[PDB]
Amino acid sequence: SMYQLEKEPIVGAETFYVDGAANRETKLGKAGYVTNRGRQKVVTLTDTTNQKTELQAIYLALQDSGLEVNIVTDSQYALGIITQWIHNWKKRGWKTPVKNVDLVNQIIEQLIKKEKVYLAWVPAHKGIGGNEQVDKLVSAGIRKV
Ligand SMILES: CCOC(=O)c1ccc([N+](=O)[O-])s1
Ligand SMILES: [Mn+2]
Ligand SMILES: [Mn+2]
Ligand SMILES: [Zn+2]
Ligand SMILES: [Zn+2]
Repeated sequence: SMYQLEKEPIVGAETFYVDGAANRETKLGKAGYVTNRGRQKVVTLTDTTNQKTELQAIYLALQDSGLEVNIVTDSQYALGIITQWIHNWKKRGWKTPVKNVDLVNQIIEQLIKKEKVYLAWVPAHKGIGGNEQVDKLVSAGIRKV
């Protein structure tokens, strides 16, 4: 394709644990990351959805990272929509998604500027690790954990 994500993590590269949370009643949310080299960022968002905050967190990781990046998301949708866009691009019977088109397009913009990207899904879980840390940061004031 016009790109292909890595099949396994990029050894040596900084890892961004991304997450977003939104509250449906208010459309308020947060998106951000923590990294294994001690970086972290959280942004507040309005007029948003959980899916958009998860994509926004990936966007921030691509914006703030170097040429090779590992990204761990707990959003099956964010992973799928991005992967399908990559694999199905400038190809035959693919039709652009309806929702979140602008944001996914901006993510794709960032992605083609990278040299290597590993994007993996994990389920949300308990513990003290990376997904847990960023979840708590974006959930504060948005949802009870
Ligand atoms: C308040 C939301 O806290 C979160 O970060 C997430 C919860 C569940 C996710 N998942 O199942 O795609 S992310
Ligand atoms: Mn999440
Ligand atoms: Mn989470
Ligand atoms: Zn608003
Ligand atoms: Zn490189």
